[PDB]
Amino acid sequence: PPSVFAEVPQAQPVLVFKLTADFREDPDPRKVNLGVGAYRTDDCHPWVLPVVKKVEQKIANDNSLNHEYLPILGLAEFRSCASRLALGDDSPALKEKRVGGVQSLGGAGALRIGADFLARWYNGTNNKNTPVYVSSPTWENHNAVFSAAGFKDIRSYRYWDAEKRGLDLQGFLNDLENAPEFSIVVLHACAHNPTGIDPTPEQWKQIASVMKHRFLFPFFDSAYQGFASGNLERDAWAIRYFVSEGFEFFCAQAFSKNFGLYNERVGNLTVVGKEPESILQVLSQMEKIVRITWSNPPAQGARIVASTLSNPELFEEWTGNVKTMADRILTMRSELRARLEALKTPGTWIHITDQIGMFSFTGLNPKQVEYLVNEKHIYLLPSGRINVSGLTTKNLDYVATSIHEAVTKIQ
Repeated sequence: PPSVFAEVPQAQPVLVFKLTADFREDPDPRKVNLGVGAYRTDDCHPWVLPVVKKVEQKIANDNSLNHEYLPILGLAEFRSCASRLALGDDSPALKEKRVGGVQSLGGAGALRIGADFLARWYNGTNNKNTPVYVSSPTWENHNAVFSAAGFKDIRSYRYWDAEKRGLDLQGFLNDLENAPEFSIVVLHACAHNPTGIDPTPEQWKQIASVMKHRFLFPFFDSAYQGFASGNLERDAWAIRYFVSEGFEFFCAQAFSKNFGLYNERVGNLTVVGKEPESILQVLSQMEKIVRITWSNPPAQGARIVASTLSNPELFEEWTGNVKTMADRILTMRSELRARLEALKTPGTWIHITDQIGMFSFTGLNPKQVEYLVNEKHIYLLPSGRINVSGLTTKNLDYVATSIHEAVTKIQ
């Protein structure tokens, strides 16, 4: 008889994977991959943070450690350190013991645990109808996680304006003013994915004001703290502002980019509440959620991050390491913009340097992108998104020339 697997179709490849596979295959020597999902150096190589290598040696040599189960909520030192990183050591919320943390399987895991919690205990009990607002566009995992958690009404807020190449603040605010009271708003804390443009601190004040007045629930996604600007405070400004304004909120934290721990899946869900007592109840339910789903947590990534952030000296060394990545990206943005302007490229290019983080919406249209991929062998997404760390001292001129040709030959 036939295999019970005989009619299983070949799954369609996924564009982020296929783009890199196409790059790999390409025999053209000019090829550039601007579609890598991780930081690369000026020589196109992965980068292990020096402080991570040092900490891994310490862990391996620590004979006190065992491999027994962590608490269900995770390694206590990791959770406490991760929360301290977002909020700041002198946060009123930390002083007043109205913070919790839950270790998660990366930032996506933290978003899932939070979503599952909201679907059970927020805005009523077992209320899957609370609207969830995500940016337009956004990281696909925002929509997917909340869908998977059972939320039935996932909505967009206006965010990217392709004409202006920048933030539609008025549309964003308008969409928040029309949000039903108690709707959940998923906010990118800094380094907006996929566009790279963030609200400025004054714009964050306006967003906060509308959220406050309509009792909207902030759910921050903080995937790039420190990695975006090289300055941890700055990168957490909106988060810390929301605390100071009296918000209760969740904040999903990821440590893949800012520790380079892509293959360790280290995340934390920070919870900020009005009062200490109900935080303990919240964590009692998040224990059940973790157990009932996932069940973890794996230790090694968490141990790396805890051992680093808990140690003032390693923490400083790490901030240096992270800043070196951030600074290389910032430099590449500046260099690309300067080269495009020197070529008299049509359009404005301030967006290249107004944006922050590893990803940039270059503002190219899909046909312009198609010219880059197919004629110039520069691999990026049809939205115009590039990984800015794919830019090197060696390829900048080729990329800038190629963009110039795209904008002047196409459309």
